[PDB]
Amino acid sequence: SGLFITNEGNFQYSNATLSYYDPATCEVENEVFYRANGFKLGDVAQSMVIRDGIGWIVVNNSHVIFAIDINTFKEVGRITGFTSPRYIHFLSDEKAYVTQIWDYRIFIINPKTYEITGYIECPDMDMESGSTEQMVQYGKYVYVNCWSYQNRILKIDTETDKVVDELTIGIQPTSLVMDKYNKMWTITDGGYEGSPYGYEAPSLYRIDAETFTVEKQFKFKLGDWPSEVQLNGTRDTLYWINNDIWRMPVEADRVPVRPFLEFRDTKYYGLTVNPNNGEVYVADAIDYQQQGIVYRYSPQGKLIDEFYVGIIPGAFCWKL
Ligand code: NA
Ligand code: NA
Ligand code: NA
Ligand code: NA
Ligand code: NA
Ligand code: NA
Ligand code: NA
Ligand code: NA
Ligand code: NA
Repeated sequence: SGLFITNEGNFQYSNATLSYYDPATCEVENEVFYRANGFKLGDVAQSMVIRDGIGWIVVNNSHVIFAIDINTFKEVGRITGFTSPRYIHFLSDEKAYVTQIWDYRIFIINPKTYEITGYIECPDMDMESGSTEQMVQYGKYVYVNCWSYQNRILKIDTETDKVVDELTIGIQPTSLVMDKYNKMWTITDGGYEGSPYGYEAPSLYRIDAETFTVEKQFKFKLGDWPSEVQLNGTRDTLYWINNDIWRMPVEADRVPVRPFLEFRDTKYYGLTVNPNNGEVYVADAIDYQQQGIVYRYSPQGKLIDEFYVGIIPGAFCWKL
């Protein structure tokens, strides 16, 4: 088994990289895409998904998704022409969605043929400030958060590839997961000081998937800049970043008083939970300039291992 770490590098400097970690040996290999291919990913490696032996790496500011063999790391294909891609969600072997920033459309692709095959137009959205981000599936529907300069979750009918509903919440929901009770969780970042769109106290929401209604809202503090909801494998413990790493049972009616991992005046930036053994990996960007570090914790918050990765490690992908 193994773990991929994407490193965004510094936006507009083309220093994104890919790392691979073997939890059995506690060994990391850095710059593995370069090592295998003899050229680099580009600018802002954002996310990665594995399906059927192929890893799909989204390079947000290089207009491309690379497909690699998960064992040799060699490029086996790519899809180009994306405005500014974010996340990939597969509906079948021949259809996936690829969300975008700076676009009002979600690209449809055929992963088998490496082609763009359609577009989904989002309502009340333009290229100048458009954003679609993470996706969860609920039956024939996909829910998607709209992050940058947006304040919505959209609901897409995957039969017709159409947006069929929307829910307005606090500004800039960052991320989206679905728990075992078919409740979605999203956490907003609250914008930023001087934003043209807004700056506010951010919130964590629990949203019923069936009825698309907010059930819980936990509001934090003005100045907080949270992100990155994540679930354990059984989808009953939620983790997120808000300075510290926090977690709580998805049945909770109150937020925790003690964090999983205390803030240490660095930059916790990426987060995953091993879906089989519950170990928690925290990617620390440190100061957004130096080489980042990943910290690996037991389910009880004891440090098992830590290892240097690339610059601004932001996402993980499990190879199971
Ligand atoms: Na980069
Ligand atoms: Na979009
Ligand atoms: Na935007
Ligand atoms: Na986006
Ligand atoms: Na907000
Ligand atoms: Na904020
Ligand atoms: Na800025
Ligand atoms: Na997530
Ligand atoms: Na990320």
